Amino acid sequence: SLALSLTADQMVSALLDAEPPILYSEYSMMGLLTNLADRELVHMINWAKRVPGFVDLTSHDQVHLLECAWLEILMIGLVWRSMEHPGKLLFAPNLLLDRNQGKMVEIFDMLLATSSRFRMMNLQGEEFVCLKSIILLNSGVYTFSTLKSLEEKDHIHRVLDKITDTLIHLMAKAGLTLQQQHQRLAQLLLILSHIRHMSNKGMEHLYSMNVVPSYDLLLEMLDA
Amino acid sequence: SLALSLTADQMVSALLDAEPPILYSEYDPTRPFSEASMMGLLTNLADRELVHMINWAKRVPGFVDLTSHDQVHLLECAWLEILMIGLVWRSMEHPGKLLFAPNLLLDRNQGKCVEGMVEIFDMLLATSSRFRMMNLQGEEFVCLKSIILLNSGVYTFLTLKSLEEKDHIHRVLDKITDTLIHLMAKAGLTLQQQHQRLAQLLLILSHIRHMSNKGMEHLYSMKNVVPSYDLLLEMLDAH
Ligand SMILES: COc1ccc2c(c1)CCCN2S(=O)(=O)[C@@H]1C[C@@H]2O[C@H]1C(c1ccc(O)cc1)=C2c1ccc(O)cc1
Repeated sequence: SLALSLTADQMVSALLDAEPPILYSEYSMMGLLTNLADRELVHMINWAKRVPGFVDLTSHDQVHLLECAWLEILMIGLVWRSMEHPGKLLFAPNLLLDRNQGKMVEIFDMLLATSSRFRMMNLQGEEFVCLKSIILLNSGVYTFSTLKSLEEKDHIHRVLDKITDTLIHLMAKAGLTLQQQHQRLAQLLLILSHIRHMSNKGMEHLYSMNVVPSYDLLLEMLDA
Repeated sequence: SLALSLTADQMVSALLDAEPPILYSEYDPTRPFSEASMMGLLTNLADRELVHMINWAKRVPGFVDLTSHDQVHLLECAWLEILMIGLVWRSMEHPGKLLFAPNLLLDRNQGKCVEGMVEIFDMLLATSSRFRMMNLQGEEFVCLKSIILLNSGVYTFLTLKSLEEKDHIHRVLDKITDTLIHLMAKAGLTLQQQHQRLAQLLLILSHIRHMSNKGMEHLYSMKNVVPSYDLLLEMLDAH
């Protein structure tokens, strides 16, 4: 597998060069966020096709992973943009909202606590792209009966190992001791639990409040 | 604060001794089940397990350093995930089956007489397949279940006292990471393997969190089953 022969720095370079652009709101917030997320989705697809190992998977498996990950990925992008703005969520450069204005207030607070935790930890951009790759490959991997699917799962897990190794390398380069490398790895992956939880809450708050991209839509966008 | 002084070997031992008992389900169930009666057995088992889960939590190194309010907050956020990982562990040796209790072993086809539950089944069965394929060790299971207790609710805290406890929580989590790695090293794993397995284990926790969210919808919708703040409170003060 082409993904599996990459070094850490080559993996990090691939992800960095695949990063989607920071988009702008075009001006009711729900409409502004819906429009913004819809335009963000088109870039997420094309970024995902550039995650090493992702296009080795079958188209069906690619859609399943994107189905499961799409909101976690939008959310981690949001908390990364809002990192250097304590107390505010940087939805877009022209749409920077705070708690009162933001609210739906429960979701808002959890996002602010995620951003603050990333500020606390001095999360680096090279680490962020790795984390967002892990979300793409991990979130749907436990919910795919055949020998093809067994291979696909095995492939995903070996690419996930390659990203783990990449993360460890980045920390070792920054001088962290081995004890500090394992600890910080754990800290990063434990926040991914919180993101899933925020994604699930956002989903159910969407229901109580169509806008979720369908399996067929994702497959159309992936295949075109 | 004795908690952060422990070595890895004494962390394992502390958690192993803290493991709660395996309870039996209600012995006289009419079968086949209906939706109602199955829920009745499961709710009843979960309500009895919850009592023992409190006693275990108070023996997790560092848990009782927290204020009582924050102990409850952590149990509120984690209680279903902990019931689930325990269920997943019990069922490792039973492919295609969930061992709720030694006398309540259920297949996938039984889960569907509860309306929405078969999907959760499907997900809990796959976690037990995963754990079996990684040959998840008991000592690793007790570390993971402790991480859930302290992690699931930490991101929703906090002011100085709050920042102190969140830092105390993360320093215990760091100490359970150190422990997991120590286990992997003595089992002989290369460092590369030690890190890859740690990651593998911690990413499964995100799935467990999904399943809990899934399940919790159901309990609230489609609520009195969920243990209240007062109920947890007070089980905690019964010291
Ligand atoms: C085959 O019928 C099912 C199966 C799953 C579900 C339902 C029916 C109803 C809809 C919700 N789900 S569920 O996912 O939320 C939850 C996880 C597990 O099953 C449920 C359950 C439980 C049931 C009643 C409660 O009062 C408390 C918890 C579970 C449990 C109980 C004890 C354990 O020691 C470990 C896990």
